[PDB]
Amino acid sequence: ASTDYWQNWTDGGGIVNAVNGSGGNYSVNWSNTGNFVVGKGWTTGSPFRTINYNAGVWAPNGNGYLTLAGWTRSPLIQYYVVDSWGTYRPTGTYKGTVKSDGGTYDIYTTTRYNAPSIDGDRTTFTQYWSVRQSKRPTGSNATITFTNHVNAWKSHGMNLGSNWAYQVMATEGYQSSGSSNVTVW
Ligand SMILES: O[C@@H]1[C@@H](O)[C@H](O[C@@H]2CO[C@@H](O[C@@H]3CO[C@@H](O)[C@H](O)[C@H]3O)[C@H](O)[C@H]2O)OC[C@H]1O
Ligand SMILES: O[C@@H]1[C@@H](O)[C@H](O[C@@H]2CO[C@@H](O[C@@H]3CO[C@@H](O)[C@H](O)[C@H]3O)[C@H](O)[C@H]2O)OC[C@H]1O
Ligand SMILES: [Zn+2]
Repeated sequence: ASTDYWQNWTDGGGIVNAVNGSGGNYSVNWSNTGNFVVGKGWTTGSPFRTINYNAGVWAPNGNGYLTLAGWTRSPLIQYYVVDSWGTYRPTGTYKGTVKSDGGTYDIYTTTRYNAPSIDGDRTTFTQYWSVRQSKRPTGSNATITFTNHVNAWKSHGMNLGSNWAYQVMATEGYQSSGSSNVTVW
């Protein structure tokens, strides 16, 4: 299935100029921001989906992630598969590693308290991460075989919720400027 979801959230800090391009294409140009998440993908995430993308521009200046990003409810979990980043490589409680799509990823968990989620301004949730041990080259067609992540996570006690929300290939930033241009299919 083609992408059917456009994610465009900013906490309102700085400038986040997001363009919803044709098909699965988007771009972001941002300046001195708070937190934001922009991307294209699917209204309902699947654990069996292979996400394809091509990041024609990946130019964070400061903290930004180029990442699969999604949520589940029941329970409320946010998840990431981080392929590249800027000045900050996100880490947490180390769980193990997983190999997928030509890369090796570290597996981490973190928890957020009284923080914004898909359920409100001030909620508590767990975050599951696969973070690539080195930045993935950008500019060619790339794949995230998400089932590999889901399976590794499960084997390390990290179960996703039963009610799947959005699933996008995102540009996320915090306290940064930058430019990205990504197509997703
Ligand atoms: O940032 C932009 C890039 O994302 C863009 O890359 C192209 C993205 O689409 C790719 O085409 C897909 C190939 O596989 C098929 O199954 C899909 O249906 C196609 O959408 C194409 O190969 C990439 O070149 O290039 C322009 C950049 O600005
Ligand atoms: O459409 C917008 C919604 O998607 C938005 O919902 C969520 C708001 O909180 C965001 O959560 C943060 C994501 O980035 C992480 O680093 C932080 O730890 C999270 O707090 C979430 O991604 C959004 O989907 O609400 C506003 C709507 O306009
Ligand atoms: Zn393992």
